[PDB]
Amino acid sequence: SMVNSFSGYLKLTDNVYIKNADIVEEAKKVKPTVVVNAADVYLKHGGGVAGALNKATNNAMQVESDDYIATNGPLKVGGSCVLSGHNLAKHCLHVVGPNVNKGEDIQLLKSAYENFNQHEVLLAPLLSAGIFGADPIHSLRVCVDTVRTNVYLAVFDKNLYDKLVSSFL
Ligand SMILES: Nc1ncnc2c1ncn2[C@@H]1O[C@H](COP(=O)(O)OP(=O)(O)OC[C@H]2O[C@H](O)[C@H](O)[C@@H]2O)[C@@H](O)[C@H]1O
Repeated sequence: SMVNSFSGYLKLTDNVYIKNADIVEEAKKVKPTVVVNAADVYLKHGGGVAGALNKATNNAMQVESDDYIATNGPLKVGGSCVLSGHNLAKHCLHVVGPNVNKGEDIQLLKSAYENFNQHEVLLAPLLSAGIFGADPIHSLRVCVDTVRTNVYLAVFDKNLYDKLVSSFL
């Protein structure tokens, strides 16, 4: 059931682990079965996790995503799709957290994290915690209280990581 080479993760719960790391570098090191992208409904991979993952695939993720949207239309807020992980992972699970900065319901963050339960092991970011404007501690708490499968969270920002791991969740 895949034993992966995740290294240097702090344990949060039975099934959630966390590390101060760039998700791109973790994916290159581990080559997991599933890397999660913090996507938008249009799969336009501009910045943050999505832009960094896409750049590391030499834009192949974006080209594949454009074909996905042309065939299927936008994802739902809280929804997901499974696409290739290209050189980074077997699969990329593109998951859309709510864009709280655009008035989308923060409750949809739970629906977003539920997608993780369809996969035994994931390398993932904190959904909605960047430009989508959700409180990062809240995103972590929802993750812990929603995901039952094994999730390795990569937190790029050191100061944020230090705050998250010293917080009650
Ligand atoms: N390379 C990285 N590795 C790990 N964590 C990262 C990295 N880059 C950012 N983070 C953290 O990952 C967390 C999420 O930040 P975000 O990636 O903005 O995702 P969202 O769900 O809020 O916004 C999605 C939009 O952003 C994109 O443009 C998409 O195309 C969408 O339009 C934050 O804590 C970041 O510090």
